[PDB]
Amino acid sequence: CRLPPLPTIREIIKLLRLQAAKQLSQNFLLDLRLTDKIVRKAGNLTNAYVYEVGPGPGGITRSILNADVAELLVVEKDTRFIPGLQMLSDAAPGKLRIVHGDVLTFKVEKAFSESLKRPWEDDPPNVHIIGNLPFSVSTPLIIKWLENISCRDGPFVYGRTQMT
RNA sequence: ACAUUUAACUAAAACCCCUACGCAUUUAUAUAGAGGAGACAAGUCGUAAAGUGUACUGGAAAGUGCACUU
Ligand SMILES: [Mg+2]
Repeated sequence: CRLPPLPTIREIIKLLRLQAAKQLSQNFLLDLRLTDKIVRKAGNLTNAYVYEVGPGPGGITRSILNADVAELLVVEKDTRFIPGLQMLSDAAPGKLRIVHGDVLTFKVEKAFSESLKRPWEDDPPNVHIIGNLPFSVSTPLIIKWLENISCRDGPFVYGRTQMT
């Protein structure tokens, strides 16, 4: 797959219409080797439904796409990155579903098909979650998803979904 | 534990005890499994008020609390 080039920091600064490098208020992992490492540690994703959060520039997104994922659902809150994610989607037809929304409220139990929903006592249900979010958002999210596991609802309606 | 016999008109003969050491003790090797250090990985890799210590941290790219230094 011929994916478009990864944005540089100058291109990111222009994209946020910020015109400077000091007021980013955000840190980007623009090194594809570390993102490749992270996706490797996420497990074998060949033909796996991956729900990715906090894409931003899209290093994790490109790394996941390079793995033979079946469908990749992406949720982005900043609309300014949606153009880049859209070009990335055009590069990979039918393997990227972008959604503009907030991960603390987005409802994943309806995103993927119902044929995926495996029992709790069987193996994890081929659905993986990967995320590099702001640290101010990852802890409410993990608390919320722990509550979901305790209730066996939300992303864990499919079974014992693994998170990275 | 165990015990002085014969013999002695030259002088000699005889002698023979019974008790472990083991699921004890020392060190070493082999084996399941787990954990460390080394090579700043080399590129046909990518690019352009502050500080120190300590305590909590569940909206932690660091914050707040206390004490310090310039
Ligand atoms: Mg706090």
